[PDB]
Amino acid sequence: SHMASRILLNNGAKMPILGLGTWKSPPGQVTEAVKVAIDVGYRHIDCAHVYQNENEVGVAIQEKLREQVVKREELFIVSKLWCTYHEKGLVKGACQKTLSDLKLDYLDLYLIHWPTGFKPGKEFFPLDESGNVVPSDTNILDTWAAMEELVDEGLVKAIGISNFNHLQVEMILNKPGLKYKPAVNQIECHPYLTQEKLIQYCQSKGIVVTAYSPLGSPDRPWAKPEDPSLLEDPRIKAIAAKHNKTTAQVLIRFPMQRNLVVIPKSVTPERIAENFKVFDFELSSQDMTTLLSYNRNWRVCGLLSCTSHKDYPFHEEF
Ligand SMILES: NC(=O)c1ccc[n+]([C@@H]2O[C@H](COP(=O)([O-])OP(=O)(O)OC[C@H]3O[C@@H](n4cnc5c(N)ncnc54)[C@H](OP(=O)(O)O)[C@@H]3O)[C@@H](O)[C@H]2O)c1
Repeated sequence: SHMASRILLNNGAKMPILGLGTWKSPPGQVTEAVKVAIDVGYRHIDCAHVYQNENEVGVAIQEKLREQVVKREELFIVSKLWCTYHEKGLVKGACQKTLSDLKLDYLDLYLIHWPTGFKPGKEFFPLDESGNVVPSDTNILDTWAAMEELVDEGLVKAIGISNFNHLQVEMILNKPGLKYKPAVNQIECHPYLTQEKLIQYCQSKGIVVTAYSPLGSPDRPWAKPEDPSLLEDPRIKAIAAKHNKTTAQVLIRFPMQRNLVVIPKSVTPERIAENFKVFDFELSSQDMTTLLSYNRNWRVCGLLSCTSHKDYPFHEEF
């Protein structure tokens, strides 16, 4: 369908363009979700410590390696450093906890989950008595140097960023003494948040973009009935019908044809399989431009408790 399965990163490794998301996947369902995903062809799993389910994801990965369904070199496992671990002295241990939970001896890609650092401690969103999230004084550049050390210690094959705006990406690219460029910027992207400006910037610098919440995250905890719904949008349903595909399949193919990686989440076996069957059809340029036209700058993930943080990413236009 004029679509290779992997994209070349600026560390020389290849990354599968379709992966399985795991945010909100219940711990009692995610082991089977990941097992099914690997069985039906997925080779990329998107994880994070803050999702609280890496142990269970790891059970699935380990079982499929033990069964010899896949080899480790064929898998591309991604995780993310949470905001309460941006300190120099905490990054390695945070990575190692993720490795130990996923039962891996390296990650293919490790991302700074958000540009905002928070006060270390047990709470993922540490609060002051008035409800503000308590920042860390550690900046993007020192956290990046700590990520570079993980490459040099063999814990991770690639490092990258997530939810960084273009000026924050530029700050790393301009970092004095930069050793490794970010390989990936993982950002929200779908027809209601099309991200043309940030995508063009990242791609022009050789940074691969991964699109998260490609279906509009209908299970996001803060969903409201009046919010727009990609899966129910009749205009998108019409494009899907024309191609004899589901709306979800169109929503997954869309970023693929923009040279993006995409990570739809499901714990439903039939949908996991459905969502992978997107290498057998092509959207026209006209379809692509039509889908782009639906942009309304609508965000699933606004990190709304952190809008005063000095490194909050979404005040900038892009
Ligand atoms: N870097 C970040 O800050 C960040 C932020 C958000 C997301 N992410 C990553 O991106 C992943 C994907 O985003 P997301 O979880 O927000 O949402 P999403 O992938 O846009 O949507 C997931 C929802 O769609 C449903 N669904 C999946 N396939 C479907 C299909 N074929 N037909 C109908 N409904 C379908 C799922 O239901 P069932 O599971 O019940 O089948 C679930 O409710 C996350 O899981 C996470 O890995 C990263």
